[PDB]
Amino acid sequence: KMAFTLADRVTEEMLADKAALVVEVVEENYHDAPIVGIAVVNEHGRFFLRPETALADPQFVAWLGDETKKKSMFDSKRAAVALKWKGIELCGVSFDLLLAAYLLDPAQGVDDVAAAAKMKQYEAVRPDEAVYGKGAKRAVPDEPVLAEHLVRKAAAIWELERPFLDELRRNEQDRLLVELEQPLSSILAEMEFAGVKVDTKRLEQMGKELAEQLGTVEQRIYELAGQEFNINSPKQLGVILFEKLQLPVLGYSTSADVLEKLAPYHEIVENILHYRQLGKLQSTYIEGLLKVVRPDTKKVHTIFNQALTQTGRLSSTEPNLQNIPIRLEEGRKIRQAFVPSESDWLIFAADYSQIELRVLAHIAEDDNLMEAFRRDLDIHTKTAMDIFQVSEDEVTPNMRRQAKAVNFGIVYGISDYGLAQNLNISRKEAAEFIERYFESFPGVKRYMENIVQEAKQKGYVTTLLHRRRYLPDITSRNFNVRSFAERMAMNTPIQGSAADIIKKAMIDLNARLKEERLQAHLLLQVHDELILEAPKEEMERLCRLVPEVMEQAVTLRVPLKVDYHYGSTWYDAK
DNA sequence: CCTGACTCG
DNA sequence: GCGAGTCAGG
Ligand SMILES: OC[C@H]1O[C@@](CO)(O[C@H]2O[C@H](CO)[C@@H](O)[C@H](O)[C@H]2O)[C@@H](O)[C@@H]1O
Ligand SMILES: OC[C@H]1O[C@@](CO)(O[C@H]2O[C@H](CO)[C@@H](O)[C@H](O)[C@H]2O)[C@@H](O)[C@@H]1O
Repeated sequence: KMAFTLADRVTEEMLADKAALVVEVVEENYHDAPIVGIAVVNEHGRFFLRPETALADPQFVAWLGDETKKKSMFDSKRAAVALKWKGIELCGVSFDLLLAAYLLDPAQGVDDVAAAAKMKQYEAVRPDEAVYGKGAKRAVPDEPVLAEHLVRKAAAIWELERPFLDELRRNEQDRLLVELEQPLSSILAEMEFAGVKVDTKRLEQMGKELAEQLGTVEQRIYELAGQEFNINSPKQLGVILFEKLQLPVLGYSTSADVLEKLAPYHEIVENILHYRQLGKLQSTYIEGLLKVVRPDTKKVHTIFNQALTQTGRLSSTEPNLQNIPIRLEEGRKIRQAFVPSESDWLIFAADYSQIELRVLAHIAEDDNLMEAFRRDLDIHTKTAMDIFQVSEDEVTPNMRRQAKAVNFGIVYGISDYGLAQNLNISRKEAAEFIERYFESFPGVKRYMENIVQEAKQKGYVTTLLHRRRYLPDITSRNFNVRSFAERMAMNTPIQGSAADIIKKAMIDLNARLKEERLQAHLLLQVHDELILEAPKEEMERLCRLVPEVMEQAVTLRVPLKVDYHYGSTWYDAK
């Protein structure tokens, strides 16, 4: 066993200006959740404190908020938010092991202290899952077992800080941790805690009108099929489409891509696609959303997973506010349900225009692509002009659409198969497009070749701010497995650098909002855009400040461009 | 608990 | 084709 003092009261030696701190929140969703225990490890020793006793002690609380008292933790955002819900401010977190491990190797999927420690051959700590269990069996163990687990985690963090910081320094990722990710952690904490206001009453009205339409398309489907069946059963649907109605096969696959091609054969296909759209808005964006709105404040408090994506992007859960409908008008209406939290306040949204491609232009130093952006040209029309060799005047809607698709392919790691599949054309033709694209953008071609070669030589690829991704399959003798890694080598520096940029913009924006003492604050981040809320009196100032700060986040060989809109609801901010 | 469907940048 | 999360079904 590990030695530790199971304290009954807080003592001075527990308030050293340097310590590994553990403020345990077992619940997955930490919003307004319980803190089941506390552990502190420092010069003087290892201690376990009960929350009701420590969070009531004015000295402990002052220590938690004393920024000069440095704390090392694992997932400090979790503790900070749980503490915000109790009116307690956590300050001075100088090292976060979860974020440190995430920068060192995102593929490891480090989600507990045990996994992080395993990276440095340290195993004197148990995986949280072995302690709390999971699912319907998850539970907080008795004090003895709980206290030892928390102390062991604190002791691990205490021991591992140095080794993790040393490696970060070698990787040139020390500043990435201390100046980007950790400060961002605190900003993400304020955003989650603030939450976003939902107009539940109008959301239930939409759910009512939706319920009526689904009933219509539903019965219309049973008619065209001359039989009732579970439309949501990919298995039952396959029977009705490929057996009863003899539709062509191009069990059974009824993916959206398949049905779009079957549409011309039978009227039922169109209806099944619409029914699926509406059915998705109903189950997820109506019923599912309402399930997570706080009844008392009518707010939803998302949780941004800051150490999950392989590219450095953020992810969002319970609910996922990074995938709210907008493409099809019927689903876009859902956004009229996200409103400001105060009367006379408005929603302000600012987004980078073509940041991936601008980053690509920068990194590849392609003359044509850099010139195009310097002229702030419509990138897809320009790409169409170059690959089809025609004047702007001769670009047809269909040419542009296809040049647009090629730009995606180039960004996601261009491949004969991938483009051909996306445009519903032959590979020989796709290779034809790609071929032409590289003729017009030789710089982009050189980069794709060089980055793949660099991935093979170094073993990984990096982003603008030194985030990295290891690509061991880049040397596989299996074509498919190797090709996956190659695309990643091409795409990660693009998607990854775009992530670094917007993360820094969030940090710069917040320092500016505070300098100006503006009431405006961040609500969400959707990969290449920032959503804020502020009194209407601050709109004119934000119109100049937000774009400015986002455009000046970093300096590239091409300018960064930001569009913005504001309105009464998220929907109107367009 | 795992597909196969949908949603987003 | 790159990166994500949620839900009804089986
Ligand atoms: O607190 C977020 C942080 O925790 C991890 C690991 O514990 O994920 C946990 O919390 C998420 C938000 O509720 C869940 O989606 C996830 O299933 C749960 O393990 C990290 O991945 C994350 O950075
Ligand atoms: O009780 C409803 C009953 O309807 C079936 C078809 O007869 O399913 C329809 O309605 C469901 C919603 O209640 C949808 O999920 C399903 O997609 C639609 O076909 C039966 O499965 C169900 O028992």
